Amino acid sequence: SMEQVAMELRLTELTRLLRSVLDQLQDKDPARIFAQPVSLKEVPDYLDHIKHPMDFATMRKRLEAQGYKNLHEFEEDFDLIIDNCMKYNARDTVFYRAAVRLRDQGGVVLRQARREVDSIG
Repeated sequence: SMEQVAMELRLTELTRLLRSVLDQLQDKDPARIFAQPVSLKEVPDYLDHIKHPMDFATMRKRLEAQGYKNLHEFEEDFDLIIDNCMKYNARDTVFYRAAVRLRDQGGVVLRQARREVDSIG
């Protein structure tokens, strides 16, 4: 059907839009603190503290697998990155502060992304 292709044209172009967005958010973490998942061999109790671990490499796999069916899904993952860190790592750590800054710098990007999603459809 021509109808299913048109939704596939739409998901494809979304994934292209979100690929730009992700690249912008990852530019706001120049330390690459949120680049890969938190190793379990290096932090063995981590999963006792955090229930849904999340990172930029993991969000990228799901993207190229056209796994994000809206911006809300995409936002929830990014917030986990931030929120899981700000639970695990205390106030006076480079890790905590790295998510606080990312969150603040990411909200500019994610504001204009919401306007492009709606406008384009």
